[PDB]
Amino acid sequence: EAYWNREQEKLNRQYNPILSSHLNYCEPDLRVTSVVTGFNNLPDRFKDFLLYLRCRNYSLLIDQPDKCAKKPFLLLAIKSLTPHFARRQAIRESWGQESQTVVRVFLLGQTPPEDNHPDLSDMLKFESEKHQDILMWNYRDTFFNLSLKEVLFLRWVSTSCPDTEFVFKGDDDVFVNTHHILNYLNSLSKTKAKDLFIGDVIHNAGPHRDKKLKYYIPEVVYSGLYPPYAGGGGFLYSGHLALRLYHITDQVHLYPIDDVYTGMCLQKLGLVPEKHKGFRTFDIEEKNKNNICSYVDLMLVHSRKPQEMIDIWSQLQSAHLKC
Amino acid sequence: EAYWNREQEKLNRQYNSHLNYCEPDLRVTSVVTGFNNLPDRFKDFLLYLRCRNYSLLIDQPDKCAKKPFLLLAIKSLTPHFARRQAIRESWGQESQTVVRVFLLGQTPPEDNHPDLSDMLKFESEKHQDILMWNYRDTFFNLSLKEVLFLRWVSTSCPDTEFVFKGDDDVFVNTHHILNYLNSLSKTKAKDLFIGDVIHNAGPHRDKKLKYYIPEVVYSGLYPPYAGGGGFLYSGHLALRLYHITDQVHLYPIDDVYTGMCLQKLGLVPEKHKGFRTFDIEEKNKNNICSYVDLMLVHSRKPQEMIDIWSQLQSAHLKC
Ligand SMILES: *[C@@H]1O[C@H](CO)[C@@H](O[C@@H]2O[C@H](CO)[C@@H](O)[C@H](O)[C@H]2NC(C)=O)[C@H](O)[C@H]1NC(C)=O
Ligand SMILES: *[C@@H]1O[C@H](CO)[C@@H](O[C@@H]2O[C@H](CO)[C@@H](O)[C@H](O)[C@H]2NC(C)=O)[C@H](O)[C@H]1NC(C)=O
Ligand SMILES: *[C@@H]1O[C@H](CO)[C@@H](O[C@@H]2O[C@H](CO)[C@@H](O)[C@H](O)[C@H]2NC(C)=O)[C@H](O)[C@H]1NC(C)=O
Ligand SMILES: *[C@@H]1O[C@H](CO)[C@@H](O[C@@H]2O[C@H](CO)[C@@H](O)[C@H](O)[C@H]2NC(C)=O)[C@H](O)[C@H]1NC(C)=O
Ligand SMILES: C[C@H](NC(=O)c1ccc2[nH]c(=O)n([C@H](C)C(C)(C)C)c2c1)c1ccc(Br)cn1
Ligand SMILES: C[C@H](NC(=O)c1ccc2[nH]c(=O)n([C@H](C)C(C)(C)C)c2c1)c1ccc(Br)cn1
Repeated sequence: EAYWNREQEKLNRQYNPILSSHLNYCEPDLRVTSVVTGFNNLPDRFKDFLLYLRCRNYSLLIDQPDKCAKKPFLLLAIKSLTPHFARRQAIRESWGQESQTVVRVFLLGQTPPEDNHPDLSDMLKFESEKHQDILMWNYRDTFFNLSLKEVLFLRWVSTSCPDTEFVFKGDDDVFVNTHHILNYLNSLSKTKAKDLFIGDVIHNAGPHRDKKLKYYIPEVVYSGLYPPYAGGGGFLYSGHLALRLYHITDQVHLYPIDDVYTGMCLQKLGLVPEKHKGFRTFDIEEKNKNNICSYVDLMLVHSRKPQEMIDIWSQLQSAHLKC
Repeated sequence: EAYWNREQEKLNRQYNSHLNYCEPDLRVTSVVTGFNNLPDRFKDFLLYLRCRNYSLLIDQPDKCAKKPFLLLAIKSLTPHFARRQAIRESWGQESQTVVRVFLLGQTPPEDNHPDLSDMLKFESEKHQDILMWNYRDTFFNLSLKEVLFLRWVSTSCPDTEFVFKGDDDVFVNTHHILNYLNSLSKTKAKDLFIGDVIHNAGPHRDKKLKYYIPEVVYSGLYPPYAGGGGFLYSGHLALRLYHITDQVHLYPIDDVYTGMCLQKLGLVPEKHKGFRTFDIEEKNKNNICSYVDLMLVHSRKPQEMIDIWSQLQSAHLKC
């Protein structure tokens, strides 16, 4: 009934013999206009999504292929948009500092002028030259194309960083305690460090049908419920699981919600994402965030301004005293 | 009883070193009842109220060589590269001459801001429209941004017929601006000050509101003042405005401060139809022709500014 479910099951047939072009088809799949009931009255983001669902062979316009010239213990992969210079620089100065080696990339798509974005291209290459932590692909960086950002990143991992022990993918408006990250990565059996995937996992969740919510998905697009999935701003996982994640992506259609898509891929691998206390997608204790020790035990809080990130990191450096 | 009113009436005595006294006025900790429980922005504002002699770190003094018809002065903060660029590309295009300045203070590292200095340098060189002074660009220091701007107008752009000062997140129909500037009797082009004037307004006493002003600090009601992200006025009135700044104590709300200067010159700000401080026809903003007659709309994102300007360019053929 729902278009995505019907297309995914068609994909399931060709990958699963016991049930007996979606990857590089980059002209509009016009059949959607006649097969999706109500196509021309959907929001534009749904139209472009359905029209170009079967295109994912996009290329890197800016790469740092040497970012992993030393087997990293932690790859920091931060989603960002072109104009977010303040968010990126505060991460660079605070928790996203490179260092058990820690390495940092920012994952960007394109904000092109035909879509009326301001031309910030020359300041980005200037930023890319100085800091050399910018990965940009040649696809339109939009809300419903974030599954592309995830698949293209996992491809980059498998091509240019397959060694990294662990990976963190997150937003550029979240504070993460990377010191307490490296400490969690070591209360870690060499067994659990194999299939690691933790975040704020949401279960039994379903698509929102309110036309005016941001995570709205109409019934002509998706039916049923969502798999378990770690949402809310960032998750942590092992590199071994990242390589397996990339190779399964070909067997799952892109979904407009990037975190739901990552859960759909994990479930296809036979995995359940592990919830964790320290993933505070909904901020910290009753507006009492001005004590630094509440940040010493968590892994990330959402959300923080650039100024806030630097100040928290600055105070965290002395928190081994005051606590 | 209110600290600002008492100090201003004291100022309303000398005119019948309140501008360069840049050490912490400790007397406010004794006279302001409840000083040490006020929010930090009030403590800082009251401590340094009599300090306003700040200097330009970045200037474009050759900006006004050619007698400009309209000076576009846009308040901005250091991290707002996208907002400024979209303005450059759209309604803030230079061109009856139009010139552009962005007005910035400092977002220094001591206050935990990211270091964006080298990119602001890179940006200033390539676009030469950044005016930066050496004061902390904070909310309650915005009256400082205005006074320092008028000082720059006096020192470096005294010729310009008219000036527009506004926020970096408003859309401004510049073509329709230059059209109000024609239905202008050469009398009105002298004392012009138009905007979304608000009368009978008063301080908000709610401690959690953003324009909250406690009783210990200000009592009474505000003068008429143009608010809401932009106003338009003549250069002749700009130079008279700067000269009177020396005779009004800075106020934590910049728009209110400009009205207090207006009233002391015996002027009432001229409310105008086209200053859409609270947007347009609830949600039917999807028609370019609602933008043909207005002067500005608050608020719009960088993408929305470029896209409206782009459609406006052919709105003479379609509305
Ligand atoms: C992804 O793969 C498709 C298919 O290989 C590419 O589409 C080609 O586009 C060129 C450009 O005009 C056409 O001449 C070819 O006919 C297309 N390919 C085929 C096999 O028909 C596409 O360019 C690739 N990359 C992207 C970013 O879409
Ligand atoms: C996801 O990104 C792709 C690539 O940037 C978008 O596809 C382009 O869409 C435009 C129309 O907006 C077409 O004219 C181009 O031919 C498409 N390019 C390719 C390579 O397919 C797509 O629209 C984006 N999807 C969403 C939902 O934003
Ligand atoms: C405003 O002007 C006063 C007076 O010129 C400045 O005060 C001087 O500051 C320097 C630098 O710290 C001192 O060495 C002098 O002794 C000060 N003189 C007096 C009379 O106090 C003040 O610094 C200026 N403010 C700003 C922001 O530039
Ligand atoms: C307005 O800007 C001035 C200048 O940046 C601020 O004054 C400084 O405040 C710091 C912190 O208290 C002092 O250490 C400096 O000595 C002050 N400098 C001068 C020249 O006075 C002032 O705090 C700002 N006001 C507000 C309300 O933010
Ligand atoms: C205006 C808003 N845009 C996004 O949400 C968006 C778009 C592209 C992005 N590329 C990317 O990396 N991110 C990350 C999440 C962050 C952390 C960098 C922000 C992106 C977010 C929106 C769009 C549609 C709807 Br409906 C409702 N709101
Ligand atoms: C976080 C927020 N900051 C501001 O509102 C602010 C500060 C300095 C500014 N310098 C300047 O030009 N602007 C223009 C208006 C714009 C158009 C650039 C935004 C400034 C705004 C805030 C909210 C509530 C409280 Br209480 C205190 N602060």
